[PDB]
Amino acid sequence: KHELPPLPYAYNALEPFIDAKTLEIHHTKHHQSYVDKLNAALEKYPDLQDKTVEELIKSLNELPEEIRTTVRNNAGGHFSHTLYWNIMNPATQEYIPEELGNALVETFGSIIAFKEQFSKAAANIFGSGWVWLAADANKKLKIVSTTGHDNPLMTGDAPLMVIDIWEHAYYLHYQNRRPEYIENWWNVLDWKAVEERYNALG
Amino acid sequence: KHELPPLPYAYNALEPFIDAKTLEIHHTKHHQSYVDKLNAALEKYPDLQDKTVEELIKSLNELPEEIRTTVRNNAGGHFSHTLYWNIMNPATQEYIPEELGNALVETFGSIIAFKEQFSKAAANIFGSGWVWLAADANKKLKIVSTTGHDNPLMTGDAPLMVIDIWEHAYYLHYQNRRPEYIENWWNVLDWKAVEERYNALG
Ligand SMILES: [Fe+3]
Ligand SMILES: [Fe+3]
Repeated sequence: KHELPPLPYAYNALEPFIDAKTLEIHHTKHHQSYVDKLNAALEKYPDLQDKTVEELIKSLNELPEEIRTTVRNNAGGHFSHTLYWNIMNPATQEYIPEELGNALVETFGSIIAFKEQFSKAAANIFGSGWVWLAADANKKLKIVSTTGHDNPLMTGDAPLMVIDIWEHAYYLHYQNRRPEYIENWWNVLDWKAVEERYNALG
Repeated sequence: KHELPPLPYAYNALEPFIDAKTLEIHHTKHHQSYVDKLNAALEKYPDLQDKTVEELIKSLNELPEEIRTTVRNNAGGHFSHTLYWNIMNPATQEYIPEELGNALVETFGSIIAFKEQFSKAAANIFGSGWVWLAADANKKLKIVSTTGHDNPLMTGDAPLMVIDIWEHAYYLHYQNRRPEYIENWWNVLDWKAVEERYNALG
């Protein structure tokens, strides 16, 4: 049975960039519910309780039709919120590690250029979705926009970082001012965590 | 140039079912934006500036590809928000007009049965979307769920009423408790307006 991972920090630890109430609801209501709903679907097909969230996402078309959609949405949700919590950290002096910084500069023109493109893709999401940094099988980086809780695992890629652009992520403190939310979010991005995932790809 | 119609009632008029702040922002920021965005997409195409939001939606596939998506989304948005404001009114005593009442009973089992199925479809929306009551060429009724600002004009149907299930519609007062928002919304549904649209279909 999958379980809601605790946040690596307190509900009020990302203030003022993300408000405490949101963080608490975002985790204990929105994320919790993806877990609950994933759990209930897999209970009908227990042989799938032994799969990782990621191998579920990558094998959607082999799951029974009955639950395929629930899983795509809810495993997607669980996975995507898990990454989101884990690549944020209480506001720390920005230091980008060399390996990740160099790759960003090589790919986009500079750090600022990547931030701009990422910010812009996030501003341009229509409806509920996410904006990712992701690597392909060959460690090539791209910025990816997705709808719902779809994600790059589905297109055979390795997610490195992501921002939640569902309105629930920012409405209580920013209402419609999503760009202000995106700009604030950079202050709690944990580059160290992003580096870790990058590095692990070898 | 398309314009933002004013609300048919005060910003505080749907309290406590819909809060004033939401109404202000939902209208002056979110709705305004679909208008502004629609206008900007049409700037290069004076031949299309003469068309109604509805004939734009009906002609998506024939529009220039450059703007097809922006129009779908922003005409969709304009149209859908416009109906939404206009099918709400300050909370009064429920009176459902006979023609509409009879059709609902004939189609669903009873009024309560229709409210249940409608409420349920709205509760089960994944992501950003809307739930509609809609009529076909023959005034047969159905409940339709859509994603984004997609809408039943796209399937050749006549929209009668709709509820906005984007999170911005309800997050400030209900946060994650969408069912509570759905339940409260029935109190300000203007059945007379719904009847009027039904009646017009002959
Ligand atoms: Fe979220
Ligand atoms: Fe809306």
